[PDB]
Amino acid sequence: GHMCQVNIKQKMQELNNEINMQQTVIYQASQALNCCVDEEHGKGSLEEAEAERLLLIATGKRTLLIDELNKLKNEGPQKGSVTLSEIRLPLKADFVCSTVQKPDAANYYYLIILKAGAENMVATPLASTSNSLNGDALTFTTTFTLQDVSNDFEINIEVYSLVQKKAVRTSNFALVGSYTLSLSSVGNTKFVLDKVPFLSSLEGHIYLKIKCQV
Repeated sequence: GHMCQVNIKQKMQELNNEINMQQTVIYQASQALNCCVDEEHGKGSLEEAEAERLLLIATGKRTLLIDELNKLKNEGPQKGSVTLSEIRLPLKADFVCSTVQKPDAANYYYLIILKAGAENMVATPLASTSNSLNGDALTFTTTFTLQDVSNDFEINIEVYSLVQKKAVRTSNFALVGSYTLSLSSVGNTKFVLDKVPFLSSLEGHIYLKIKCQV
């Protein structure tokens, strides 16, 4: 049981405020990352990686809000569900071996961003080969459930990788793959990632379970 918006201004204001909140997070994650001048001050730590993740998330969310708001301001005069789960990201065996044979060279973190609507974005926690690897793939705890959804739904998956070796800024998490799930993806469990960087750690597929009710 939910109340409908009173007017278009209230919605715009809500979006506007959320944009400003996200910018605060961006600014603060930036200020924290700027303090990471050395290992004594947190450089190359997990804490730093988490800050990079938050910067990424707030940046991405802010972008969706901006687009929605621009959409609202250009409007003219005035059921089903999809569930994603058991996400798995297979890595190349040779990459993994390098982390074993040269474990002090770098730290590697991965995450997944799931975006459907503009107010519909979720990011998995950080995953690493140290704590998420089953077989040759990273396992994610994350379940993503989309309600009151139409049959032309799209869910954008973005895979990010962070490499740590040995004024507002941009997250060091880099986009290492993307895929758009739609109705035609239903019943499938293995998808070919687009935009995978030349010579990346990713095997190039992503695995997941899609439940769907209409």
